[PDB]
Amino acid sequence: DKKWLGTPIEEMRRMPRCGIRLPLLRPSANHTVTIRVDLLRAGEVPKPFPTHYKDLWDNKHVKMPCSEQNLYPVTAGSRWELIQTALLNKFTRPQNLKDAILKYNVAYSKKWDFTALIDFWDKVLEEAEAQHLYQSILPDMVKIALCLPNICTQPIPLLAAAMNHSITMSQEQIASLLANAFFCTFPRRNSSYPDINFNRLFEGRSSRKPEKLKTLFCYFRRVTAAAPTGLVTFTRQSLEDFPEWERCEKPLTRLHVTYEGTIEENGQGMLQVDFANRFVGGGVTSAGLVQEEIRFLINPELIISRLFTEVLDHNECLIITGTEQYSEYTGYAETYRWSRSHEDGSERDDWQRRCTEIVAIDALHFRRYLDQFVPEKMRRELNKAYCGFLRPGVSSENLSAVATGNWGCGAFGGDARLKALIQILAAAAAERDVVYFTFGDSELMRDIYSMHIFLTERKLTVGDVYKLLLRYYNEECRNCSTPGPDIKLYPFIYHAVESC
Ligand SMILES: Cn1c(=O)c2c(ncn2C[C@@H](O)CN2CCOCC2)n(C)c1=O
Repeated sequence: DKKWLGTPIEEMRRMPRCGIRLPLLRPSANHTVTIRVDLLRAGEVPKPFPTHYKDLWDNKHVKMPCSEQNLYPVTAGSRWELIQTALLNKFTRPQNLKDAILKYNVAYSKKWDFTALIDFWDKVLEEAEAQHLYQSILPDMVKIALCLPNICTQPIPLLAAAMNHSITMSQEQIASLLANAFFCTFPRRNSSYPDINFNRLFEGRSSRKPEKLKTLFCYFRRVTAAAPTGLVTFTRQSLEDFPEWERCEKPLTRLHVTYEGTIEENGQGMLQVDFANRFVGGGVTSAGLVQEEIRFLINPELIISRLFTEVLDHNECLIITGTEQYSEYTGYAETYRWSRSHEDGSERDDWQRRCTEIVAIDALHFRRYLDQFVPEKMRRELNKAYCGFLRPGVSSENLSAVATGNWGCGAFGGDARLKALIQILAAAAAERDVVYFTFGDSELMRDIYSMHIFLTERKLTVGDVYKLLLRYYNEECRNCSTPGPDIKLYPFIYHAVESC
Protein backbone atom coordinates (compact mmCIF):
# COMPACT_ATOMS: atom_id res chain seq x y z
CA ASP A 1 0.00 0.00 0.00
CA LYS A 2 2.43 2.68 1.49
CA LYS A 3 3.99 4.98 -1.13
CA TRP A 4 6.09 6.95 1.43
CA LEU A 5 7.41 6.56 4.96
CA GLY A 6 8.64 8.93 7.75
CA THR A 7 7.65 12.53 8.42
CA PRO A 8 4.73 13.60 6.17
CA ILE A 9 5.97 15.79 3.28
CA GLU A 10 3.27 18.25 4.37
CA GLU A 11 5.29 18.92 7.49
CA MET A 12 8.49 19.82 5.61
CA ARG A 13 9.58 23.46 5.20
CA ARG A 14 9.16 25.05 1.75
CA MET A 15 9.64 28.46 0.08
CA PRO A 16 8.14 30.96 -0.08
CA ARG A 17 6.42 30.19 3.26
CA CYS A 18 9.65 29.36 5.16
CA GLY A 19 11.66 32.12 3.61
CA ILE A 20 13.33 35.12 5.25
CA ARG A 21 12.53 38.67 4.17
CA LEU A 22 15.08 39.34 1.45
CA PRO A 23 17.36 42.41 1.89
CA LEU A 24 16.99 45.02 -0.84
CA LEU A 25 18.49 43.84 -4.14
CA ARG A 26 21.71 45.79 -4.76
CA PRO A 27 25.04 45.23 -6.55
CA SER A 28 28.12 44.77 -4.30
CA ALA A 29 31.68 43.49 -4.76
CA ASN A 30 30.35 39.91 -4.46
CA HIS A 31 27.01 40.42 -6.22
CA THR A 32 26.64 41.38 -9.88
CA VAL A 33 23.15 42.65 -10.69
CA THR A 34 22.49 43.28 -14.35
CA ILE A 35 19.09 45.07 -14.13
CA ARG A 36 17.64 48.38 -12.79
CA VAL A 37 16.68 47.44 -9.25
CA ASP A 38 14.91 50.77 -8.80
CA LEU A 39 12.58 49.68 -11.70
CA LEU A 40 12.03 46.07 -10.78
CA ARG A 41 8.30 45.45 -10.59
CA ALA A 42 6.14 42.35 -10.63
CA GLY A 43 4.75 41.57 -14.04
CA GLU A 44 7.14 43.91 -15.93
CA VAL A 45 10.14 43.05 -18.09
CA PRO A 46 13.25 44.22 -16.17
CA LYS A 47 15.26 47.04 -17.66
CA PRO A 48 18.99 46.35 -18.24
CA PHE A 49 21.66 48.22 -16.17
CA PRO A 50 23.59 49.94 -17.47
CA THR A 51 21.64 51.67 -20.31
CA HIS A 52 24.41 51.38 -22.87
CA TYR A 53 26.46 48.34 -23.73
CA LYS A 54 29.82 48.11 -21.90
CA ASP A 55 32.45 45.62 -22.95
CA LEU A 56 35.11 43.63 -21.07
CA TRP A 57 37.34 41.22 -23.00
CA ASP A 58 39.73 39.63 -20.41
CA ASN A 59 40.18 36.40 -18.48
CA LYS A 60 37.78 37.43 -15.67
CA HIS A 61 34.58 38.00 -17.67
CA VAL A 62 32.47 36.34 -20.34
CA LYS A 63 33.77 37.13 -23.85
CA MET A 64 30.56 38.45 -25.53
CA PRO A 65 30.13 37.73 -29.25
CA CYS A 66 29.03 41.37 -29.76
CA SER A 67 32.41 42.62 -28.38
CA GLU A 68 34.36 44.78 -30.87
CA GLN A 69 37.30 42.64 -29.84
CA ASN A 70 35.62 39.59 -31.43
CA LEU A 71 37.48 39.61 -34.77
CA TYR A 72 38.01 37.32 -37.80
CA PRO A 73 40.62 37.36 -40.63
CA VAL A 74 39.60 39.12 -43.94
CA THR A 75 43.05 42.52 -42.00
CA ALA A 76 40.65 41.97 -39.05
CA GLY A 77 36.85 42.23 -39.52
CA SER A 78 34.08 42.37 -36.90
CA ARG A 79 32.83 38.83 -36.21
CA TRP A 80 29.72 40.36 -34.71
CA GLU A 81 28.95 42.00 -38.10
CA LEU A 82 29.70 38.65 -39.72
CA ILE A 83 27.25 36.87 -37.33
CA GLN A 84 24.49 39.41 -38.21
CA THR A 85 25.10 38.95 -41.92
CA ALA A 86 25.08 35.16 -41.62
CA LEU A 87 21.94 34.84 -39.39
CA LEU A 88 19.74 37.48 -41.14
CA ASN A 89 18.85 35.11 -43.96
CA LYS A 90 15.69 33.07 -44.64
CA PHE A 91 16.10 29.49 -43.62
CA THR A 92 13.87 27.05 -45.54
CA ARG A 93 15.99 23.90 -45.08
CA PRO A 94 18.37 22.58 -42.37
CA GLN A 95 21.46 22.97 -44.59
CA ASN A 96 20.73 26.73 -44.67
CA LEU A 97 21.04 26.93 -40.87
CA LYS A 98 24.18 24.82 -40.88
CA ASP A 99 25.78 27.01 -43.57
CA ALA A 100 24.80 30.17 -41.56
CA ILE A 101 26.38 28.89 -38.32
CA LEU A 102 29.55 27.78 -40.09
CA LYS A 103 30.15 31.23 -41.72
CA TYR A 104 31.48 32.57 -38.42
CA ASN A 105 32.87 29.21 -37.30
CA VAL A 106 34.87 28.57 -40.47
CA ALA A 107 37.64 26.65 -38.67
CA TYR A 108 34.98 24.08 -37.54
CA SER A 109 33.52 23.52 -41.05
CA LYS A 110 34.91 19.96 -41.23
CA LYS A 111 34.76 19.15 -37.49
CA TRP A 112 31.10 20.01 -36.71
CA ASP A 113 28.48 17.43 -37.70
CA PHE A 114 24.87 18.69 -38.07
CA THR A 115 23.26 15.26 -38.61
CA ALA A 116 20.97 15.41 -35.58
CA LEU A 117 19.81 18.93 -36.55
CA ILE A 118 19.14 17.73 -40.09
CA ASP A 119 17.34 14.56 -38.91
CA PHE A 120 15.33 16.60 -36.37
CA TRP A 121 14.12 19.09 -39.02
CA ASP A 122 13.65 16.59 -41.89
CA LYS A 123 12.96 13.16 -40.36
CA VAL A 124 11.31 13.78 -36.96
CA LEU A 125 9.19 17.01 -37.33
CA GLU A 126 5.98 17.12 -39.37
CA GLU A 127 6.17 19.23 -42.50
CA ALA A 128 3.96 21.88 -40.67
CA GLU A 129 6.15 21.77 -37.54
CA ALA A 130 9.20 22.17 -39.77
CA GLN A 131 7.58 25.30 -41.45
CA HIS A 132 6.74 26.96 -38.18
CA LEU A 133 10.31 26.28 -37.02
CA TYR A 134 11.85 28.06 -39.97
CA GLN A 135 9.12 30.65 -40.57
CA SER A 136 8.68 31.76 -36.86
CA ILE A 137 10.81 30.19 -34.12
CA LEU A 138 14.25 30.36 -35.74
CA PRO A 139 13.84 34.01 -36.99
CA ASP A 140 12.55 35.03 -33.49
CA MET A 141 15.62 33.28 -31.97
CA VAL A 142 17.95 35.15 -34.37
CA LYS A 143 16.33 38.48 -33.36
CA ILE A 144 16.71 37.89 -29.60
CA ALA A 145 20.31 36.70 -30.21
CA LEU A 146 21.16 39.79 -32.20
CA CYS A 147 19.58 42.10 -29.52
CA LEU A 148 22.35 40.90 -27.11
CA PRO A 149 24.15 44.34 -26.84
CA ASN A 150 20.84 46.07 -25.95
CA ILE A 151 19.85 43.30 -23.47
CA CYS A 152 23.11 42.26 -21.76
CA THR A 153 24.63 45.68 -21.29
CA GLN A 154 26.77 44.80 -18.25
CA PRO A 155 29.86 42.51 -18.41
CA ILE A 156 29.23 39.18 -16.75
CA PRO A 157 32.03 38.05 -14.40
CA LEU A 158 33.19 34.45 -14.53
CA LEU A 159 32.32 32.40 -11.40
CA ALA A 160 35.93 31.11 -11.19
CA ALA A 161 37.41 28.51 -8.83
CA ALA A 162 37.43 29.57 -5.12
CA MET A 163 35.25 32.73 -5.68
CA ASN A 164 32.24 33.27 -3.52
CA HIS A 165 30.13 35.40 -5.84
CA SER A 166 26.59 35.81 -7.20
CA ILE A 167 25.13 36.95 -10.51
CA THR A 168 21.50 38.07 -10.64
CA MET A 169 20.19 38.62 -14.14
CA SER A 170 16.77 38.69 -15.96
CA GLN A 171 15.16 35.58 -17.56
CA GLU A 172 15.08 37.79 -20.67
CA GLN A 173 18.84 38.35 -20.57
CA ILE A 174 19.33 34.64 -20.21
CA ALA A 175 17.08 34.02 -23.25
CA SER A 176 19.26 36.30 -25.43
CA LEU A 177 22.40 34.53 -24.20
CA LEU A 178 20.97 31.02 -24.85
CA ALA A 179 19.86 32.02 -28.40
CA ASN A 180 23.49 33.00 -28.91
CA ALA A 181 24.65 29.62 -27.57
CA PHE A 182 22.17 27.83 -29.92
CA PHE A 183 23.68 29.69 -32.94
CA CYS A 184 27.16 28.90 -31.54
CA THR A 185 28.17 32.58 -31.36
CA PHE A 186 30.27 32.57 -28.13
CA PRO A 187 33.92 33.26 -29.07
CA ARG A 188 37.01 31.26 -27.93
CA ARG A 189 34.82 28.48 -26.49
CA ASN A 190 35.44 25.81 -29.09
CA SER A 191 39.27 23.73 -20.75
CA SER A 192 38.33 24.38 -17.08
CA TYR A 193 34.83 25.58 -18.25
CA PRO A 194 31.93 23.54 -19.72
CA ASP A 195 30.93 23.87 -23.41
CA ILE A 196 28.31 26.60 -23.89
CA ASN A 197 27.88 26.69 -27.65
CA PHE A 198 25.21 24.09 -28.75
CA ASN A 199 27.25 22.54 -31.64
CA ARG A 200 27.42 19.08 -30.06
CA LEU A 201 23.57 19.06 -29.85
CA PHE A 202 23.50 18.91 -33.65
CA GLU A 203 25.91 15.98 -34.09
CA GLY A 204 25.41 12.23 -34.46
CA ARG A 205 22.42 10.13 -34.54
CA SER A 206 20.87 9.45 -31.21
CA SER A 207 17.14 9.07 -30.70
CA ARG A 208 17.93 11.38 -27.66
CA LYS A 209 18.85 14.55 -29.62
CA PRO A 210 15.37 14.95 -31.22
CA GLU A 211 13.80 14.98 -27.75
CA LYS A 212 16.43 17.38 -26.45
CA LEU A 213 15.74 19.66 -29.38
CA LYS A 214 11.98 19.55 -28.96
CA THR A 215 12.50 20.45 -25.27
CA LEU A 216 14.72 23.38 -26.08
CA PHE A 217 12.51 24.68 -28.95
CA CYS A 218 9.54 24.55 -26.51
CA TYR A 219 11.54 26.98 -24.36
CA PHE A 220 12.70 29.12 -27.30
CA ARG A 221 9.16 29.45 -28.66
CA ARG A 222 7.78 30.61 -25.28
CA VAL A 223 10.48 33.14 -24.38
CA THR A 224 10.68 34.78 -27.81
CA ALA A 225 6.80 34.89 -28.02
CA ALA A 226 6.47 36.62 -24.56
CA ALA A 227 9.46 37.81 -22.50
CA PRO A 228 9.67 36.23 -19.05
CA THR A 229 9.59 38.96 -16.42
CA GLY A 230 11.53 37.42 -13.53
CA LEU A 231 15.13 37.21 -12.29
CA VAL A 232 17.58 34.33 -11.74
CA THR A 233 20.50 34.22 -9.31
CA PHE A 234 23.61 32.13 -9.77
CA THR A 235 25.84 31.73 -6.70
CA ARG A 236 29.19 29.91 -6.45
CA GLN A 237 29.73 28.81 -2.86
CA SER A 238 33.10 27.65 -1.72
CA LEU A 239 33.78 26.78 1.96
CA GLU A 240 37.12 26.90 3.73
CA ASP A 241 36.32 24.91 6.93
CA PHE A 242 34.40 21.66 7.08
CA PRO A 243 32.92 19.95 10.14
CA GLU A 244 34.99 17.57 12.22
CA TRP A 245 32.48 14.82 11.44
CA GLU A 246 33.69 12.35 14.19
CA ARG A 247 33.14 15.19 16.82
CA CYS A 248 29.76 16.53 15.57
CA GLU A 249 27.08 16.31 18.30
CA LYS A 250 24.16 17.51 16.28
CA PRO A 251 21.06 15.29 16.13
CA LEU A 252 19.64 13.89 12.91
CA THR A 253 16.83 15.81 11.25
CA ARG A 254 13.51 14.58 9.88
CA LEU A 255 13.14 12.35 6.85
CA HIS A 256 10.43 11.75 4.30
CA VAL A 257 11.29 8.93 1.83
CA THR A 258 9.06 7.79 -1.05
CA TYR A 259 9.37 5.62 -4.11
CA GLU A 260 6.95 7.82 -6.01
CA GLY A 261 7.19 11.39 -7.15
CA THR A 262 9.93 13.56 -8.61
CA ILE A 263 12.30 16.13 -7.05
CA GLU A 264 11.06 18.86 -9.42
CA GLU A 265 7.32 18.30 -8.99
CA ASN A 266 6.95 16.89 -5.42
CA GLY A 267 9.90 18.92 -3.98
CA GLN A 268 8.44 22.32 -4.97
CA GLY A 269 9.86 25.09 -2.79
CA MET A 270 12.59 22.73 -1.45
CA LEU A 271 16.34 22.77 -1.98
CA GLN A 272 16.44 20.55 -5.07
CA VAL A 273 19.59 18.59 -5.71
CA ASP A 274 21.06 18.45 -9.19
CA PHE A 275 23.15 15.26 -9.37
CA ALA A 276 25.80 17.26 -11.22
CA ASN A 277 28.95 16.77 -13.22
CA ARG A 278 31.83 18.91 -11.79
CA PHE A 279 31.36 20.62 -15.20
CA VAL A 280 27.91 21.89 -14.47
CA GLY A 281 25.09 20.60 -16.71
CA GLY A 282 27.13 17.53 -17.74
CA GLY A 283 26.22 16.32 -21.22
CA VAL A 284 23.20 18.65 -21.58
CA THR A 285 24.66 20.33 -24.74
CA SER A 286 25.95 16.91 -26.03
CA ALA A 287 25.01 13.24 -25.35
CA GLY A 288 24.07 12.88 -21.59
CA LEU A 289 20.34 12.51 -20.70
CA VAL A 290 19.91 11.48 -16.99
CA GLN A 291 18.86 13.55 -13.90
CA GLU A 292 21.10 16.61 -14.48
CA GLU A 293 20.61 16.84 -18.27
CA ILE A 294 16.82 16.48 -17.84
CA ARG A 295 16.58 19.33 -15.30
CA PHE A 296 18.79 21.60 -17.46
CA LEU A 297 16.46 20.83 -20.43
CA ILE A 298 13.12 21.38 -18.76
CA ASN A 299 14.55 24.48 -16.94
CA PRO A 300 16.91 25.76 -19.73
CA GLU A 301 17.91 28.90 -17.79
CA LEU A 302 20.19 26.45 -15.85
CA ILE A 303 22.18 25.90 -19.05
CA ILE A 304 23.57 29.49 -18.95
CA SER A 305 25.52 28.62 -15.88
CA ARG A 306 27.88 26.85 -18.27
CA LEU A 307 28.79 30.26 -19.83
CA PHE A 308 30.44 31.53 -16.62
CA THR A 309 30.79 28.58 -14.10
CA GLU A 310 34.26 27.05 -13.81
CA VAL A 311 34.60 23.34 -13.02
CA LEU A 312 33.68 22.72 -9.35
CA ASP A 313 36.47 21.79 -6.98
CA HIS A 314 35.78 19.48 -4.00
CA ASN A 315 34.79 22.28 -1.59
CA GLU A 316 32.39 24.05 -4.06
CA CYS A 317 28.87 24.05 -5.45
CA LEU A 318 26.60 26.18 -7.54
CA ILE A 319 23.22 27.44 -6.23
CA ILE A 320 20.69 28.64 -8.76
CA THR A 321 17.52 30.45 -7.58
CA GLY A 322 14.69 31.46 -9.87
CA THR A 323 14.83 29.09 -12.88
CA GLU A 324 11.53 28.43 -14.59
CA GLN A 325 10.16 25.12 -15.80
CA TYR A 326 9.04 25.31 -19.43
CA SER A 327 8.55 21.62 -20.37
CA GLU A 328 7.18 18.30 -19.05
CA TYR A 329 8.63 14.92 -19.99
CA THR A 330 8.25 11.14 -19.53
CA GLY A 331 10.90 8.42 -19.24
CA TYR A 332 14.61 8.70 -18.45
CA ALA A 333 17.78 8.34 -20.51
CA GLU A 334 16.97 6.22 -23.59
CA THR A 335 13.23 6.53 -22.92
CA TYR A 336 13.24 10.33 -22.28
CA ARG A 337 10.48 12.11 -24.33
CA TRP A 338 9.27 15.70 -24.41
CA SER A 339 5.49 15.56 -23.63
CA ARG A 340 4.25 19.16 -23.61
CA SER A 341 4.75 22.83 -22.69
CA HIS A 342 4.62 23.52 -18.88
CA GLU A 343 3.01 26.69 -17.36
CA ASP A 344 5.20 27.29 -14.29
CA GLY A 345 2.90 27.82 -11.25
CA SER A 346 5.71 28.81 -8.71
CA GLU A 347 5.33 32.05 -6.80
CA ARG A 348 8.11 34.60 -7.09
CA ASP A 349 10.07 36.07 -4.16
CA ASP A 350 10.67 39.72 -3.51
CA TRP A 351 13.48 39.69 -6.11
CA GLN A 352 10.96 38.40 -8.75
CA ARG A 353 12.72 35.00 -8.69
CA ARG A 354 10.58 31.82 -9.01
CA CYS A 355 10.73 30.10 -5.60
CA THR A 356 12.78 27.32 -7.08
CA GLU A 357 16.26 26.65 -5.60
CA ILE A 358 18.51 24.05 -7.27
CA VAL A 359 21.96 23.07 -6.07
CA ALA A 360 24.58 21.41 -8.28
CA ILE A 361 26.77 19.04 -6.27
CA ASP A 362 28.95 16.62 -8.12
CA ALA A 363 29.54 13.12 -6.61
CA LEU A 364 32.76 11.21 -7.13
CA HIS A 365 32.90 8.51 -9.74
CA PHE A 366 33.86 5.15 -8.23
CA ARG A 367 35.59 2.84 -10.78
CA ARG A 368 35.96 0.41 -7.84
CA TYR A 369 32.87 -0.04 -5.65
CA LEU A 370 34.77 -0.34 -2.32
CA ASP A 371 36.76 2.87 -2.94
CA GLN A 372 33.79 4.93 -1.66
CA PHE A 373 33.94 3.48 1.82
CA VAL A 374 37.49 4.86 2.29
CA PRO A 375 37.25 7.52 5.04
CA GLU A 376 38.76 10.27 2.72
CA LYS A 377 36.11 9.42 0.11
CA MET A 378 33.26 9.44 2.69
CA ARG A 379 34.39 12.82 4.10
CA ARG A 380 34.70 14.12 0.54
CA GLU A 381 31.03 13.32 -0.25
CA LEU A 382 29.92 14.56 3.22
CA ASN A 383 31.66 17.93 2.72
CA LYS A 384 30.46 18.37 -0.85
CA ALA A 385 26.84 17.70 0.17
CA TYR A 386 27.36 19.92 3.27
CA CYS A 387 28.63 22.82 1.18
CA GLY A 388 25.64 22.34 -1.08
CA PHE A 389 23.11 22.43 1.88
CA LEU A 390 24.68 25.09 4.16
CA ARG A 391 23.32 28.68 4.11
CA PRO A 392 25.66 30.44 6.57
CA GLY A 393 23.89 32.67 9.16
CA VAL A 394 20.35 31.60 8.05
CA SER A 395 18.35 30.13 10.84
CA SER A 396 17.23 26.51 10.52
CA GLU A 397 13.55 27.50 10.70
CA ASN A 398 14.02 29.46 7.43
CA LEU A 399 15.66 26.53 5.65
CA SER A 400 13.58 24.47 3.25
CA ALA A 401 13.92 20.65 3.31
CA VAL A 402 16.51 19.09 1.01
CA ALA A 403 14.80 17.27 -1.88
CA THR A 404 17.18 14.59 -3.18
CA GLY A 405 17.66 11.01 -4.22
CA ASN A 406 20.38 8.47 -5.20
CA TRP A 407 23.12 11.09 -5.78
CA GLY A 408 26.10 9.64 -7.74
CA CYS A 409 24.54 6.15 -8.01
CA GLY A 410 24.09 4.83 -11.64
CA ALA A 411 27.07 5.74 -13.96
CA PHE A 412 29.12 7.01 -11.07
CA GLY A 413 29.09 3.66 -9.08
CA GLY A 414 27.78 5.13 -5.84
CA ASP A 415 26.12 2.90 -3.19
CA ALA A 416 22.55 4.15 -2.67
CA ARG A 417 22.38 3.18 1.06
CA LEU A 418 25.76 4.79 1.74
CA LYS A 419 24.89 7.95 -0.22
CA ALA A 420 21.50 8.21 1.48
CA LEU A 421 23.16 8.18 4.86
CA ILE A 422 25.85 10.58 3.69
CA GLN A 423 23.16 13.08 2.59
CA ILE A 424 21.25 12.52 5.87
CA LEU A 425 24.42 13.42 7.88
CA ALA A 426 25.20 16.45 5.68
CA ALA A 427 21.65 17.75 5.98
CA ALA A 428 21.62 17.28 9.76
CA ALA A 429 24.88 19.18 10.06
CA ALA A 430 23.31 21.95 7.89
CA GLU A 431 20.18 21.71 10.04
CA ARG A 432 17.84 20.77 7.22
CA ASP A 433 15.22 18.05 6.87
CA VAL A 434 15.49 15.48 3.99
CA VAL A 435 12.93 14.49 1.38
CA TYR A 436 14.31 11.41 -0.48
CA PHE A 437 12.95 10.03 -3.77
CA THR A 438 13.82 6.39 -4.74
CA PHE A 439 12.11 6.44 -8.24
CA GLY A 440 10.34 3.04 -8.13
CA ASP A 441 12.75 1.29 -5.68
CA SER A 442 10.33 0.46 -2.84
CA GLU A 443 12.83 -1.73 -0.90
CA LEU A 444 15.37 1.07 -0.75
CA MET A 445 12.56 3.28 0.63
CA ARG A 446 11.81 0.81 3.47
CA ASP A 447 15.60 0.42 4.10
CA ILE A 448 16.44 4.09 4.39
CA TYR A 449 13.35 4.73 6.51
CA SER A 450 14.12 1.79 8.88
CA MET A 451 17.75 2.92 9.35
CA HIS A 452 16.76 6.57 9.81
CA ILE A 453 14.18 5.83 12.52
CA PHE A 454 16.60 3.31 14.17
CA LEU A 455 19.34 5.89 14.60
CA THR A 456 16.83 8.68 15.53
CA GLU A 457 15.10 6.55 18.20
CA ARG A 458 18.54 5.77 19.77
CA LYS A 459 19.45 9.41 19.47
CA LEU A 460 22.73 8.85 17.74
CA THR A 461 24.52 12.06 16.72
CA VAL A 462 26.07 12.86 13.33
CA GLY A 463 29.46 11.91 14.93
CA ASP A 464 28.08 8.63 16.31
CA VAL A 465 26.88 7.65 12.82
CA TYR A 466 30.13 8.72 11.15
CA LYS A 467 32.17 6.67 13.68
CA LEU A 468 30.02 3.71 12.72
CA LEU A 469 30.89 4.36 9.04
CA LEU A 470 34.62 4.30 9.99
CA ARG A 471 34.05 1.06 11.87
CA TYR A 472 32.48 -0.36 8.75
CA TYR A 473 35.45 0.64 6.72
CA ASN A 474 38.03 -0.67 9.26
CA GLU A 475 36.34 -4.09 9.91
CA GLU A 476 34.66 -4.99 6.59
CA CYS A 477 36.29 -2.97 3.77
CA ARG A 478 39.96 -2.03 4.34
CA ASN A 479 41.30 -5.60 4.27
CA CYS A 480 38.46 -7.04 2.25
CA SER A 481 39.55 -9.76 -0.20
CA THR A 482 36.85 -9.41 -2.90
CA PRO A 483 34.91 -6.78 -4.98
CA GLY A 484 32.08 -6.80 -2.40
CA PRO A 485 32.46 -6.92 1.43
CA ASP A 486 31.29 -9.87 3.61
CA ILE A 487 28.59 -7.87 5.40
CA LYS A 488 26.44 -5.02 3.98
CA LEU A 489 26.57 -1.55 5.57
CA TYR A 490 23.10 -1.21 7.04
CA PRO A 491 23.15 -4.70 8.58
CA PHE A 492 26.62 -3.92 9.98
CA ILE A 493 25.27 -0.73 11.61
CA TYR A 494 22.25 -2.43 13.15
CA HIS A 495 24.40 -5.19 14.62
CA ALA A 496 27.02 -2.75 15.93
CA VAL A 497 24.50 -0.53 17.72
CA GLU A 498 22.29 -3.38 19.01
CA SER A 499 25.53 -5.08 20.28
CA CYS A 500 26.57 -2.01 22.21
C1 LIG B 1 16.97 10.48 -10.62
N1 LIG B 1 15.79 10.04 -11.39
C2 LIG B 1 15.81 8.62 -11.74
O1 LIG B 1 16.72 7.80 -11.40
C3 LIG B 1 14.67 8.08 -12.51
C4 LIG B 1 13.59 9.02 -12.83
N2 LIG B 1 12.73 8.26 -13.51
C5 LIG B 1 13.23 6.97 -13.58
N3 LIG B 1 14.43 6.84 -12.98
C6 LIG B 1 15.25 5.60 -12.89
C7 LIG B 1 14.84 4.61 -11.81
O2 LIG B 1 13.39 4.56 -11.80
C8 LIG B 1 15.55 3.23 -12.03
N4 LIG B 1 15.37 2.28 -10.87
C9 LIG B 1 14.11 1.49 -10.94
C10 LIG B 1 13.87 0.65 -9.67
O3 LIG B 1 15.08 0.19 -9.01
C11 LIG B 1 16.29 0.14 -9.81
C12 LIG B 1 16.53 1.34 -10.77
N5 LIG B 1 13.57 10.38 -12.50
C13 LIG B 1 12.44 11.26 -12.90
C14 LIG B 1 14.70 10.92 -11.76
O4 LIG B 1 14.68 12.17 -11.44
